[PDB]
Amino acid sequence: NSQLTLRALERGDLRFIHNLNNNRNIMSYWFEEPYESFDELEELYNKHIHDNAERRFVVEDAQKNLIGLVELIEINYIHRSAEFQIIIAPEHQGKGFARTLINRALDYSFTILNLHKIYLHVAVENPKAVHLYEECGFVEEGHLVEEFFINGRYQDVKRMYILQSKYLNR
Amino acid sequence: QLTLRALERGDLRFIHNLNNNRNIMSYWFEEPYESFDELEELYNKHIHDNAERRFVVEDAQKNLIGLVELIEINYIHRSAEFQIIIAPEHQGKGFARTLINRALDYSFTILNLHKIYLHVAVENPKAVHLYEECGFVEEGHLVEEFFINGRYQDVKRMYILQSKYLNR
Amino acid sequence: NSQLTLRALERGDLRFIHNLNNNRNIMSYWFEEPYESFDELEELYNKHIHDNAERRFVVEDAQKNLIGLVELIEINYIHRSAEFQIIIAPEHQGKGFARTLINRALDYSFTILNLHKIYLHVAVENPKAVHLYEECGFVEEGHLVEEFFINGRYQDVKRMYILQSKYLNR
Amino acid sequence: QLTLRALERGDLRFIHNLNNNRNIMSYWFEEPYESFDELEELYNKHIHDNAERRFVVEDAQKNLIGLVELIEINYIHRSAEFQIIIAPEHQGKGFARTLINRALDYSFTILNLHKIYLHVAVENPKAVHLYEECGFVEEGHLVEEFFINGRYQDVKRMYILQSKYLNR
Amino acid sequence: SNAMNSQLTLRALERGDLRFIHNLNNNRNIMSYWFEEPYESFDELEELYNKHIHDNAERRFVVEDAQKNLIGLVELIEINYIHRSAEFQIIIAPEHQGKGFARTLINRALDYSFTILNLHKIYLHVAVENPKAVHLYEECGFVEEGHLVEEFFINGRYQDVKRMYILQSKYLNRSE
Amino acid sequence: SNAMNSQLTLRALERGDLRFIHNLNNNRNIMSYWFEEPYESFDELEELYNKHIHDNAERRFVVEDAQKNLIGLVELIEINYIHRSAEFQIIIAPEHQGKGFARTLINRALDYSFTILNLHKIYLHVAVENPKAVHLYEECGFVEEGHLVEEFFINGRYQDVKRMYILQSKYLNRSE
Amino acid sequence: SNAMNSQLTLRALERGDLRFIHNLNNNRNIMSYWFEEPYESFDELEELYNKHIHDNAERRFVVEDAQKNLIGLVELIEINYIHRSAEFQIIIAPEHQGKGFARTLINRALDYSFTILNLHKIYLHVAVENPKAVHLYEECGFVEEGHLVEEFFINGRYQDVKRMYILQSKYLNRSE
Amino acid sequence: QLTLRALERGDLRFIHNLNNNRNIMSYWFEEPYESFDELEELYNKHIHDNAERRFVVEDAQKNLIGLVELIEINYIHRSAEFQIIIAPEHQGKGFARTLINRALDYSFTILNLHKIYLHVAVENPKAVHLYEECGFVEEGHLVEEFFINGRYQDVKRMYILQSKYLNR
Amino acid sequence: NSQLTLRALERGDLRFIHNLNNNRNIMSYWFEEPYESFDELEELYNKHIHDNAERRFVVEDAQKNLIGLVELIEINYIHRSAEFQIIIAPEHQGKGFARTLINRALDYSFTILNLHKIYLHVAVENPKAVHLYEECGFVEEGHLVEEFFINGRYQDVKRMYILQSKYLNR
Amino acid sequence: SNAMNSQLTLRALERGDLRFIHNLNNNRNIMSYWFEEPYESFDELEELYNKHIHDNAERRFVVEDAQKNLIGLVELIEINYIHRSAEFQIIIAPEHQGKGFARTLINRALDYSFTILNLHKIYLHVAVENPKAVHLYEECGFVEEGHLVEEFFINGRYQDVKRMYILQSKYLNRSE
Amino acid sequence: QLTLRALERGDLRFIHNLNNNRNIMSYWFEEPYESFDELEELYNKHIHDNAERRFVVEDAQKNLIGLVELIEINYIHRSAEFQIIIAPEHQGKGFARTLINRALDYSFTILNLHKIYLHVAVENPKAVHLYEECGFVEEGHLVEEFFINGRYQDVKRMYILQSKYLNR
Repeated sequence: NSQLTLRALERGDLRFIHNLNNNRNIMSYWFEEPYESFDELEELYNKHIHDNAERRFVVEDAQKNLIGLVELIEINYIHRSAEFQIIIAPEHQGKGFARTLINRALDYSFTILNLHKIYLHVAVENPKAVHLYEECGFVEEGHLVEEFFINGRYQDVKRMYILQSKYLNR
Repeated sequence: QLTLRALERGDLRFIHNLNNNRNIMSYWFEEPYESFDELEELYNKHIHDNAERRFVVEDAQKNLIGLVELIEINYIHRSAEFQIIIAPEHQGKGFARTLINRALDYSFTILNLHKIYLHVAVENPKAVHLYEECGFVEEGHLVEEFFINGRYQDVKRMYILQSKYLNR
Repeated sequence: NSQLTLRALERGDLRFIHNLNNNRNIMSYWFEEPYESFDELEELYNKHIHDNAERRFVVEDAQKNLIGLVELIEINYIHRSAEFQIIIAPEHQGKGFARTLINRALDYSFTILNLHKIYLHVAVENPKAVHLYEECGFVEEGHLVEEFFINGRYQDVKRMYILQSKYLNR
Repeated sequence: QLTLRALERGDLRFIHNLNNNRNIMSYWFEEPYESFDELEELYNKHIHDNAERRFVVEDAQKNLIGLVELIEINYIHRSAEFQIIIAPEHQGKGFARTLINRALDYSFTILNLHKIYLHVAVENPKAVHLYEECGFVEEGHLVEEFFINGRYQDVKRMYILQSKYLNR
Repeated sequence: SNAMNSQLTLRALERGDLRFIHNLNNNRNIMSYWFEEPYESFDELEELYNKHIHDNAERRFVVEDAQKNLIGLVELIEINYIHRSAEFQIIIAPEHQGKGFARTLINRALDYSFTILNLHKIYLHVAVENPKAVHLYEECGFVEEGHLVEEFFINGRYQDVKRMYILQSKYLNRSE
Repeated sequence: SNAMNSQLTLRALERGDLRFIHNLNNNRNIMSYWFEEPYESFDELEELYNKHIHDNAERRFVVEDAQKNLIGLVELIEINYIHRSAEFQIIIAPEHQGKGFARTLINRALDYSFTILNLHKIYLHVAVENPKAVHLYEECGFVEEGHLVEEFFINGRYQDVKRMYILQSKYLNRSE
Repeated sequence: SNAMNSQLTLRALERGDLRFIHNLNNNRNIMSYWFEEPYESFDELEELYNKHIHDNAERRFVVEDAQKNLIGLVELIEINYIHRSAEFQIIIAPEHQGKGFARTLINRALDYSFTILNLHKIYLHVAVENPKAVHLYEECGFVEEGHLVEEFFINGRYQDVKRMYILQSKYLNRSE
Repeated sequence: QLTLRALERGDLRFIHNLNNNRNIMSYWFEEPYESFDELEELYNKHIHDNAERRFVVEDAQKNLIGLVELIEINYIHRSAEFQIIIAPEHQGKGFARTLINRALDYSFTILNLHKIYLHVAVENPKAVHLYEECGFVEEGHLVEEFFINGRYQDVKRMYILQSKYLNR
Repeated sequence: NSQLTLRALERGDLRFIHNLNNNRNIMSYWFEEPYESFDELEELYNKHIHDNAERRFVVEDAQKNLIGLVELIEINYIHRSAEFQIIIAPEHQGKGFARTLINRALDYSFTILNLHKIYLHVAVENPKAVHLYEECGFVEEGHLVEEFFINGRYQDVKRMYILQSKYLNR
Repeated sequence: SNAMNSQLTLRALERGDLRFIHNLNNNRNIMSYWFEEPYESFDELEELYNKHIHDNAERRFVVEDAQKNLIGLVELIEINYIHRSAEFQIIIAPEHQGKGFARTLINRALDYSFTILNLHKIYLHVAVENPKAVHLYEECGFVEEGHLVEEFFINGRYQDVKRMYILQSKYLNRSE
Repeated sequence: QLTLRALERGDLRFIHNLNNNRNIMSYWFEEPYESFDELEELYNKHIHDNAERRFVVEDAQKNLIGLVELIEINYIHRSAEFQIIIAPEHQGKGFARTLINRALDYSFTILNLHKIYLHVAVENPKAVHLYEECGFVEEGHLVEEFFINGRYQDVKRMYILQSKYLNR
């Protein structure tokens, strides 16, 4: 876990991202459609190079294998909030890495970006993920009813948050 | 008596004036005191943006009463965020329920949406209660979500579904 | 009726069109949303100036009052087909003008554009319009089930057609 | 065994080859013999077009089997047109029903659409019958709709609704 | 009268003439003489006019009287400077149609073609069902070189046209 | 042999074919059949090709054998979708000239014109001094509709050309 | 009077205010307070204004009375949203200089900075030779954090400036 | 009395009118009947072109009398081509010699040129003689150089050097 | 001589042209400065790709060695005239090739472009070139006085011409 | 050793150095010295580099040894040519950190500023929690002119910085 | 042996290296340490600029020896500024006089200029003397013209005319 590192997404990482963004199971966790041509991915990457409202990271191990991704999006200049999102590549799921990645994202948010609040959304049908986020200090602030159409029906999600003061006072 | 219609370029001075009232802008969690030229250039940028519908409200004499907007319209999840402003001089005249219902009608009978949601400060209980009367229910109590008037404030997230609106 | 004329849509006519395109009742006949800023209307007009796949007409009386509009859209280079659509302004509805406008559109289609087939769509809940189109020589070729979401539910439409040979052999 | 995936630039030579078979292109009522550069530049133009989803079909060895597309996707009416091609060398291997069902699954379980429709020549009764087995029903018999192989031909328009597919 | 005809003068089409052109190009009867669809928005007309200002393959002229009334238009299109040929086309303004000015407009166009632009061949197309025009072109020295079968769809049917021509040598030279 | 002719297939021209086209367009003999100047840099060719990729008024096809050898080119230009007419033009690659494939290339072009693009009339121009081509077009059902006098300057003098045509009705219909 | 001061309101600068700004930016005396050269064509001003309409790193406000007379301008520049700091600058319109409105304009700017934009630190620069301004900023809660030596060339010599600051905590919190 | 000054946009209608006189345009071997918009767009294109100086001639009442131009100015060879037009209503008033000399003065005393040349039809001997009086001499008799009024015509090329003009 | 061919200039020929255009002796025959970067040459080539007023040719032998260049410039749409210019590469000068190249240029002018008149300029201090042009049918029509500054003084040139009728009537 | 220090030379940053810069700008420890966020894609870096090639308000230099190993970077930003001031910033490459080259890099930057660019004042910012750097700058003749309170958010808290300066007169002149 | 030729893109690394020698750049009063990319983009910007001619000097083996430039060429006044650099490793080999004379030859026999001038520091008397040997004479002693190496320095402005060079 101490060997896992976050770094900025680069153009050379996009084939890795393309595999994730076309995976039905993975994209269901992001409430997203699993369809994205390499050209859509790359042109959107190009469009957002200078966009200050997001930070997209890839996660690598000590051997520079790509493990997953973490992103902070909708970063707000006044309210000092952002949304957190995470993917672990299928081959690295279930290795106990997620806690470390969540903590690295919170460290970045609260010690580098000087944010006040990080929030996330997670399906109520993924209670193991809800419980992992709770272990990391997130607390439920909403239960959003039929928010997303995911796999053939409308599904509910928890909205969960953590504040800078709680994180820095651990 | 009151009509809803698409926002037009000639309505921008009305919007700009509302944007120089910090109390009104705080209801939308939007930063007040935007330049007329920022407002106009954003209007230009979003002419063809299918993810929003911005309306003005007029009376029979063409006086501008207020604004109603559906934003962040997502056509897979079939959801949108609703917001409304009534100009200070027209507040307390009993217009709001009708306008809220007309916005929901547009959402559910024209755009074929599934869910409309809104955010309202917990320190505005009169507004919470009006939205409840219109069929909205609380689904979140968002902690320290917005910095408004010198402190972080909590907001309710409230929603209504197409099925509830149509009585299904 | 002999005093009604078709001409090409011009920029100076766009305020007339704007009134029609924001009218809920009128736009329901076109299966369309009644929302269009003047800027959306005008920028789309600009975009399609040289588009050979459509012809948009306004209808005027002898005094140059704007009566309505007729359009031929989706004009196809190989199949020689197009879709017909019509609006009569509220103040001129119910004056018996529609037959004349339909006939002028068919004349243009079959004697000027050298098209083979004109088709249209009309809601099954508008039987008076179905009957008018039948009087003008259109015949039903489809009953499209729940094709359009119009005023709170999915509605069925007739697809109706007429061929060049039938029109020119009257 | 067979997978559906988004069309990519590397797949364009496969599409181009299919486009030089007039019999295959006639099933789509599309003009054959398009230049590779027209095909590529159209692909480029539509990268961000939300009104289509173009898929290729591959086997486990990454051989390209065919194409499946959802076009004219309308997110108010919630409808789209479906089309499928199986390459001549893979036709008659029993793939088609599965691919049709996977396209309907995508339409109804991911895109949240209400209606899928298609067009098929009346002189292709085997195809009509396959679509009927998959739950499509005729809603039109379009007279002299398309000029194909030297004459005007009639086509069936066929449809299936989300409710029928999900068994509602 | 030749005294009146002699007062008709050539100048190029300019932007301020486009409302006049727009009227002609949306007139079914007039555009039938050009085998053209009678539909053109002012914006299509103007944008095409702008695009072709510097195009050396065409010339668009108006003919005006001494009071600057626009009597008609004469144009050369498809000008080729190796073959030295061009297609001629003419419209008379509705108010001046049927007054006997046509020969003068044609004369101005042929004089320009053969004495100024130094072309070798001018050709034209004219419907077989428009004998008045055929006969005028014959008077001007044009001769039939083709009878094009079902060339154009006009008013609900395919129609035949004559292709007619005149050469610079015939125009300029004395043969007696 | 019809067995060999039947193996010739159509596809559109693409960018990778342009070195082949460049050779044809700089060949004096070949370009004389097209009444064209035999001068075109690769850059002029390529830029014009790019400009017209999406132009619906033309079609450019190559005809290839089973081994993908390029046998020739057939094109439609000036396609008009009201009159439903186009001009046809053909080149056979130098290595395949004089082998009797021309009829097959013409057949592929007419089949495409009349069974796929749904045109009404195909016409062409051919020099009167090129009787081999005139006679081939006659065999294919083309008929003379014009004899254009001194139409083109070719090899130091003005030359006459036939305009020839065929209609979709004649091509598609049985008359016996 | 506080009754009059309370009627002063904030709005953003817009294009129609630029003639007012042009007068200020070409006034030697006024621009000396900003350590700036007093030269700016209307075209430079307008083009820079256009360029920065959407720039989130600055805010330009005018303060107006109830009759919409422009009393002055307050701006934030170099806004940084990690450090949550910005530089403050102020001009009073010549007609309203010396009337005691300055504190009100500063109050509007600090209220906006700390209650709306949620900044942590506002800082400013003021010449040591401008004690009237130093003293006003001290009354508003600003404190010196630097004495910058020969920072700016103003009127023929290098001059020293104070850097002064106030924090959001001091502004918002009660300490008694 | 007469002044030479730079051509300006407001003078373009005067030039356009002269361009619709074929006799006047033939003196310059320029094609007559150019559109006003071609003339204006060419004027725009050449605003910064250092290879030409186009002048108009005005009287004391600001009536436009004519045009004088120096074109094809080459700053290595130090040569330029001269052309002059006097409007028909002002021809035969004795202006031309003075204007020619003023153009040569500009060429030799301001632009520091070495050689000015011109072309004149051999069938215009009165013009040839006027140029000779101004110091120009024939250096060529160009055979069938220009097609003018239905036939190829011969022209004289005539020149004067800076040394001759300054009397060196 | 029968083995020498003209073809259109191509981008791959530009290094050959660059050598010629930086040669003082060669450029003196063209009244030109011997200074042209490869980038100036190539950007001017690009600018004139579609310019119909010039035709630039390279001359090759049977082995595809580049021999020289011939150009027709200032080609005029009305007057049907053009200026001819020629360079033979230093290594191929004095082999008797010039006559053939001149004749190929006249053939192109008079049998392909349908021009009426070809003219040229040649320094009076190059009488051997004047005489070669006379042998090819050119005749003097001017003696231009101090026309060009060439190598430190103003030099005179002959202007010489040939007409289509004379060439085609040989 | 001064013999080794004397072999360090200045040149401008160029595009081929950007992979080196990318490593520095994504290093948390290094960017903390610059009060900067340690996140920059290669594309952001390169596009910003391109944009500023001709910007006269900055200079970006690398310092290299005799073998062309990159030892560090020295930059001037916010260069103002009326006030004649600029901000200085420095990074030593990770492989060369802690080897005693820093003074030499600073010397090269001050020599350039005062003997070549003809600036009057160079200033810098340095964390109060980075006394090693404060002490090096003092040795070089920089003096504190400010103690900026809670200026920057670094590693989870607001930190104070010194602003330090040196003038051209002090650098160039002998005072003994 | 030595040849002058136009600067080319492949020569830019040579120029860049000279630009990182402050002593060499001080002879031109140019700021040293320019980025390779600034140098290259300036080269691109000035490809068609007729106001300069930049040359490199090469030996028979194609080694780059130095640079010679004519800048600020004005074609009315017929003047230009001359500058020369010989690379340190080739200085003191007796090349300079020949190169200076070749630059003057180009100026006076090809470009047809009237005056060439240069600037040289008064503290470089050896260079002053070399230019005098080549026919240049002082026309100015410019006081504190340039800030070079920590102080303002005086420079001579020196010139030669076409007449003097050609012996007229």
